[PDB]
Amino acid sequence: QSMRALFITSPGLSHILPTVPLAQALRALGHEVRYATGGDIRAVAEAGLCAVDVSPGVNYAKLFVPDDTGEGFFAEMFARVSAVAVDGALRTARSWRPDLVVHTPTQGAGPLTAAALQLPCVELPLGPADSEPGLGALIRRAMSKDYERHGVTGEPTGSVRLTTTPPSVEALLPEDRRSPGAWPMRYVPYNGGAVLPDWLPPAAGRRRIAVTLGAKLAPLFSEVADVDAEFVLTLGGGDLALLGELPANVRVVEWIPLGALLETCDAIIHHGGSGTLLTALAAGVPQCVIPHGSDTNRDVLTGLGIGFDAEAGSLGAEQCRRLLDDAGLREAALRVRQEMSEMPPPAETAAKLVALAG
Amino acid sequence: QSMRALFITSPGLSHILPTVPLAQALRALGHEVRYATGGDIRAVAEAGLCAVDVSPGVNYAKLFEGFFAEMFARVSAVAVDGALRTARSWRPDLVVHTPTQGAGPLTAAALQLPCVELPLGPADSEPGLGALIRRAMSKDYERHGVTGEPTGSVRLTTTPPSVEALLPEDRRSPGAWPMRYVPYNGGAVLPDWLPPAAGRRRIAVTLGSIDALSGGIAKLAPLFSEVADVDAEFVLTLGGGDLALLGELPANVRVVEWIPLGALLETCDAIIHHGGSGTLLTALAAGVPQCVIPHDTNRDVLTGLGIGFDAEAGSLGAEQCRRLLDDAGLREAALRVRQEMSEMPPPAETAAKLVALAG
Ligand SMILES: O=c1ccn([C@H]2C[C@H](O)[C@@H](COP(=O)(O)OP(=O)(O)O)O2)c(=O)[nH]1
Repeated sequence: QSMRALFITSPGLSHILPTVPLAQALRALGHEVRYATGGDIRAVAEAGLCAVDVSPGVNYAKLFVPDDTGEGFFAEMFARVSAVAVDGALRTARSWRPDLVVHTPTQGAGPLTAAALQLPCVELPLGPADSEPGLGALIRRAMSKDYERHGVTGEPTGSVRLTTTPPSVEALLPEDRRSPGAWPMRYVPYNGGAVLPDWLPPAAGRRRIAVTLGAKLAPLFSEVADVDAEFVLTLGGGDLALLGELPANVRVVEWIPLGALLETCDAIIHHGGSGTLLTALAAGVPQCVIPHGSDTNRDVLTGLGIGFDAEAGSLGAEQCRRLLDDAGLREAALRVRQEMSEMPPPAETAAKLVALAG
Repeated sequence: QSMRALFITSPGLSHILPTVPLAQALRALGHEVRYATGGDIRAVAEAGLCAVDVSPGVNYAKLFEGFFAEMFARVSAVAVDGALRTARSWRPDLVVHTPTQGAGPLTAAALQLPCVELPLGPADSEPGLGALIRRAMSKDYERHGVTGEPTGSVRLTTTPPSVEALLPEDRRSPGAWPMRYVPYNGGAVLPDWLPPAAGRRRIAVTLGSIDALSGGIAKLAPLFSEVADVDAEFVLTLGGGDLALLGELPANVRVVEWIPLGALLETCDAIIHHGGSGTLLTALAAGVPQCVIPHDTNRDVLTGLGIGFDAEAGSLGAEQCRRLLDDAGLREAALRVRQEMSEMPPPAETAAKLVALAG
């Protein structure tokens, strides 16, 4: 009576991580889970899960950009990237016999595999960034050769879309970038496990601001000496760092699960990554994004009034105090948090999927 | 709205692993989980969970009824300070502990929290053990001014009723909440050879984690001298043991350093093992006939339930292997216990109950 869920993800760490809670939910229900990916596959292993390398010793760097150095171009790209997974995905699917395929939006091997075995596919995006529906359709198109090679002429049984995006945030998305009929699922931050450091528990009545860029950068810390709060700057992983003199309130740390960190923080400064955004939203903590160029994530902050933009140069004490003191930001943040907590948790969503898969 | 579960485990890998599914279940339900332990703490990290090292400095080797109690109390003692520290700051609503880890009920009593006891199997239950260990840690309880009792004390069991029925009365555990045994042996990138070959049967051979060490492997030498004649693939998980200690082995014997057992057993038709609890339960869950090598109760379970047998390290050959593969009686009984286990509530269900308990 145990159902089987095959997780076919993009090779990127950031596409894998937000699938983990659901994978763990299914195990917790007594079902079985297996991943079929490449690249950042260790992450699966390191999440107490099992995975098959669909593309052993393949250089993904080259696939995303091969030459010397709109929609149609990126599709073409994702198709190339997905293409190298198709064979393995099918292999493991055929032997392991899943009842259900779970995929990430850009990972074309997923729906392919689903269609081949006449299984339902469950689409799990990393957030509201990759919520473009025509995306999967276009990628399917571009992988025509692969579909044909394996003699996949059918469509998947049923196709469910999940979203971990709360309604208020959803409401502030462009019309074609939103996703009605999608099953809501609570965003449970997963950033990896860890042995937590001693300094983590916060000091008495001492505020804390998390900073995470994910190389020289002294102009921010310069200004931040004036602000009455602890600053925890996180490095990002296998990252080495040379410390000159930093203000006494600035603490530099290698890598720490964000969720764990943000539980102790009163605000966050970051690059604007989806995982970080949602984790911060979940934490109910005002946000400042340091952008670059001229994306959605940033526009959400403004829209919801949970935060703001700040140019890398334009990053001083003024912004930091706004984060800490502007009651408006805090309130709005806690409001989205509450809203997120009202979304069904992965356990609940898992149970629904089981029922879906017969 | 989100509940907080503090997991205070024994330092031993084998005590940590069987707590993980429940820990993951709680996260799956949207709650929060944190471990407070020492020693084999990496395992918690490597399970996508977070942990605080309660005893950073400590050498556990040198730390290891009344006698064993005394021992566990000494071991647990070095965790008390950290456990309390992390508990006090993190503010759990619920303490989850393993039976031998006295820092657990201590912490629970200190904060006036309910404690939830999670054994590694039936060979770890031993009701009344905690009472002795509590006694022995009197000094610690007093030091931290813990005079109370825990709010409520739940016992979980992952042991199926049939197996339970075949246990001595005082080694039974009534009132314990059943929870399905979900094998957890660690994550992995699974090797290419794992999917089984065309109509080729497979037998798993294994000695556990802390048993194939110090020349444990050697005991498999006569077994391997005869398996060549048997119509089956043999997968041996050395897992620390010495390969040379067997030297030349037949072509139908495949060796690996480590593979998650559950993943393996899914592809196997039977198993040969040391008789370890985790291995036993994993095998049971797999619904696969079992052969144990004695080096206690468990070994009597196999016989009782008719899911397997004892083969003395010596008389261990093609004979036993074919019994495992062909004796319809073993297969059927194994699948029967598997079914029975699958009817036990899964950790998701148990986790939800615990939340409500910690209201
Ligand atoms: O290749 C391996 C080797 C070991 N294990 C794990 C599975 C099992 O859960 C544990 C052994 O269980 P145990 O008998 O309780 O461990 P011990 O007797 O070492 O305490 O080791 C694996 O999953 N794969």
